[PDB]
Amino acid sequence: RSCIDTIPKSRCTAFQCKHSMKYRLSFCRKTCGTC
Ligand SMILES: [Li+]
Ligand SMILES: [Li+]
Ligand SMILES: [Li+]
Repeated sequence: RSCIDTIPKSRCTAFQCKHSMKYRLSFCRKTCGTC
């Protein structure tokens, strides 16, 4: 599986996924639902 978060997912906060492109696209692609 290629779809992963690159940081601990406890820090892949909904707060960040909603509005930070770096979270959506770099750090939290899985938890934010990009992949
Ligand atoms: Li936890
Ligand atoms: Li963070
Ligand atoms: Li924290």
